Amino acid sequence: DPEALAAEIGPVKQVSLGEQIDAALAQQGEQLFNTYCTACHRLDERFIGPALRDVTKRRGPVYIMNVMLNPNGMIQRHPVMKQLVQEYGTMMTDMALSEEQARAILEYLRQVAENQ
Ligand code: HEC
Repeated sequence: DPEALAAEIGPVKQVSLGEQIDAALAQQGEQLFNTYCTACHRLDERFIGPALRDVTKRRGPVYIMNVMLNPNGMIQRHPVMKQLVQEYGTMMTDMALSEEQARAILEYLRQVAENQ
C-alpha cells in the first residue's frame, strides 16, 4: 500500500481536505509551485522530473506531501520514488519547505487536475 508506506516514512501522517478546493489556498500554491517546482517539472510533459498535472489522480496526498517535505527519505525508503530516480537520473532534494507551503502546493495540484 504505497500511501500507507508514505505515511510510515513521514513526516506527514494525515492531511485535511475540505469538500471543495479552497481557491485562495490553491492560488498561494500556484505561486509556490512557480518558485520551487517549475525549474524541474511541467504539468503536461516530462522535463527534468515527471509531469505533474495528474499526480493527485495517481498518488495519495500523504505521498505527495512527503516527497515535497522529505524527498531524500522518500527516495531512500519508498519504492515508487526509487524507481523514478532510476528513470530520471537526477534527484529531488530538500528545499527547506514547511508543511503549510507543501499543503498549499497540494491544493494547487488538486486544482490543475480539475482544470484539465
Ligand atoms: C529538480 C531539481 C526538482 C525540483 C526543483 C522538484 N522536483 Fe519533484 N521530482 C524531480 C525528479 C527528478 C523526480 C523523480 C524522482 C527523482 O528524484 O529522480 C521528481 C519526482 C516528484 C514527484 C513524484 C511523482 C510521481 O509520479 O510519484 C512529485 C509528487 C514531485 N516531484 C513534486 C514536486 C514538487 C511539488 C516540487 C516543488 C515543491 C518539486 N517536485 C520540485 C525533480 C525535482
